[PDB]
Amino acid sequence: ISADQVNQIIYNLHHDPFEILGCHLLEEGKNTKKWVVRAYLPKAEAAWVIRPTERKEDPMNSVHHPNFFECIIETPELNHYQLKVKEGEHEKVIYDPYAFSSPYLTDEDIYLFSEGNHHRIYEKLGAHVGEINGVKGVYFAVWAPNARNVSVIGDFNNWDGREHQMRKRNYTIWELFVPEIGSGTVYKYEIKNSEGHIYEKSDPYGFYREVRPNTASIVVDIDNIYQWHDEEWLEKRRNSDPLKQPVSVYEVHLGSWLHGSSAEKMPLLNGEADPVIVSEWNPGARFLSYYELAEKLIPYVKDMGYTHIELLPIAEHPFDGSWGYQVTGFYSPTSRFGRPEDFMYFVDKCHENGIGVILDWVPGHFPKDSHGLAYFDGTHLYEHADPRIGEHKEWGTLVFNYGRHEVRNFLVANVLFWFDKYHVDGIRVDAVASMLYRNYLRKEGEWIANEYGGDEHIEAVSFIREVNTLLFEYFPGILSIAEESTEWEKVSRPVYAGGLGFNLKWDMGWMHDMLDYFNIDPYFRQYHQNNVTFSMLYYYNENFMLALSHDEIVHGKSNMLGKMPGDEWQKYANVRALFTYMYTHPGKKTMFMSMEFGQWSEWNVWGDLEWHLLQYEPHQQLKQFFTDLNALYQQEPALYTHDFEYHGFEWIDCNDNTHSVVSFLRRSDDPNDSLVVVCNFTPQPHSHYRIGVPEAGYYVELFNSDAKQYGGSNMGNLGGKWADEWSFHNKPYSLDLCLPPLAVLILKLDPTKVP
Ligand SMILES: [Mg+2]
Ligand SMILES: [Mg+2]
Ligand SMILES: [Mg+2]
Ligand SMILES: [Mg+2]
Repeated sequence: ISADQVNQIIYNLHHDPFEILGCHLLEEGKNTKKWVVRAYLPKAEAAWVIRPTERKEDPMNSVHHPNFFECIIETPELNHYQLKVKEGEHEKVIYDPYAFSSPYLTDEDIYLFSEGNHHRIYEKLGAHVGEINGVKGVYFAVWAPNARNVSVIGDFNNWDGREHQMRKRNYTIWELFVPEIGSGTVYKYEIKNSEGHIYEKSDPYGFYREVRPNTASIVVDIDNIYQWHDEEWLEKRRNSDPLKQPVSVYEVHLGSWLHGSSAEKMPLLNGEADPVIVSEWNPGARFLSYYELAEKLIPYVKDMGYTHIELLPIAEHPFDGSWGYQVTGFYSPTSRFGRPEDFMYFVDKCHENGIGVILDWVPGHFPKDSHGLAYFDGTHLYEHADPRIGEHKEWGTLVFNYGRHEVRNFLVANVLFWFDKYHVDGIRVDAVASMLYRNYLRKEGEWIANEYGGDEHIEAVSFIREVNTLLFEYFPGILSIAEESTEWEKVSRPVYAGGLGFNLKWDMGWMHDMLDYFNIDPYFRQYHQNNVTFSMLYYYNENFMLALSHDEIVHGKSNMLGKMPGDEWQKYANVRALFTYMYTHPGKKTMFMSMEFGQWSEWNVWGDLEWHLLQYEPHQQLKQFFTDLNALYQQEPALYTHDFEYHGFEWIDCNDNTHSVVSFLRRSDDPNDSLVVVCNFTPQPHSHYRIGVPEAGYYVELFNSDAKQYGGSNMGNLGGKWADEWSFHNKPYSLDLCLPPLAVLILKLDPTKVP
């Protein structure tokens, strides 16, 4: 480029910067093309073009001005890239602001979508504020290849679409530009199918929606509603390996954590709205907004010391009682809690407080509601036509046709969407088996095998692998978590290694072993020592997340306290021993709201949590216990640096089944960070119990779950114990400990102590 052109950009004299900024074809070779990407990056000293899907990164060079950059790249197609931008000591990674010079679908957009590879399709499908022919308005576009006609109906035309009939492009996508409307416009698509039947659909790519049970889509000016402040968070995330960090998740259902009064408006970020009543049977209660949740949940979690919040599905869903697992508005956060910018505020505030956000994401099915994706254009469009693979009859829902390009694209781009537009730090997928198996919950003679005669759902495996490949290329540093309940192999291993590409898997076997164990009367736990120890036998086959989830405290299973045998004191003690063991056992941690304060009743999605319990000392003390335990977890490297390496764990002794005692080491990079963990899973205290340790010296009693401030009996080692030179458990030194009842100790060598 010329200095004249550069200067015109620098000084805002250029008539259209899209002519020179962004990606432009310079020439075509025999088997490749030569492209330039240009960027004007005021205050940046350096920049690079990342091609994450090719695993390439090319420096940009300043050209004529220190803040004007160019990068020449040869490759057959330059569809997917990001800019890395360095300003002083800080780097950010963004999409190119000059990527898309028009709001309408280009030939190239249509080609990539038709192949399944348009990773940013949601910039053009749906409803977008823009300008065509010189006039500002909204561009609508919708995939409905078999429809006879489609019209846009909404507030602007009194729900009569005759003068807003769309135009069909390339036999597949309908479009329309409507002048002089903007964000806030309420609309649907009116479709006529090949039989001539006329019906109404919400926008599959809609960014916002009326409050259930209303279903109109609402236009959002999604890039001009919120100013983020989380660049430093995002930079640390991208440059870190979350597998080597503390990850302690507080699982939350946003509709049911805390409710407000329906006698007042719902406050929003700089605004308000009408209250959303929780149910017709509890009409004095309303949901809190994303904004109020940012003001209340976030400092709560921060104070408790969790590293992450995991949300039950916040995608738009018509029925509260599905908990969010039956989604019909995949591209919009639910309007129960306010607007898209209110949820952006929530995430930005989590990041400001050093808390990550993991979203339960639901690609496995969708319900039949007529506003939603079902039978979209008068054919089986999103769902497979064959009910043997396209319906989950036991659930009454429909299964996406994962092999169909535009359906695959809807979902792949959907996952990306939440990381792009809402800056989230991870996803979790529930019931991954539901996708992986062609015979899932199907009787003999009611499913068919794959092309090789197996039960593997080939198209769904390919889709999962593509999601996880892309996610980690575009957003390194994220968490992709699976619950898979059939022992499918290599769930949490890279795709190149034959895995599904998740980085964590819930240890459901561990969860069952633990809860089943602790439910047993302590005298009988001697017959079930194997529940304590078995999960370490397969542990190194996956990267495990130790999750005690919402699913375990509903449907007659009781809340945690109620699972435990004995009198009130011992129920509390069992809870503290179990969770101390969980936090010291190898693997990342997840627990669900209400577990941290000892709610007695089961989780009820229709009400809120029993916060009044926190007026009473025993619930206060258990909440303090969790607060201290999360703090300890973040402060002790041996609890998180080597979760997934042999080095990080070794049993000291696990044979004393008749006393339900086990002990083990955790380690990290510094030998002086090693920890000695001792568990006593009966109420019998032990005044002298010998445990082998690896070094001489004084072992501080770093944590003790029977401490009085946690509700315990305050038994223990009064600070710590000097090791004896007395061989034990095949170790040269040993501690003569007092073991409190129904409790776990963590001890740590203080190599500087005075003898
Ligand atoms: Mg009409
Ligand atoms: Mg399940
Ligand atoms: Mg058993
Ligand atoms: Mg309540």
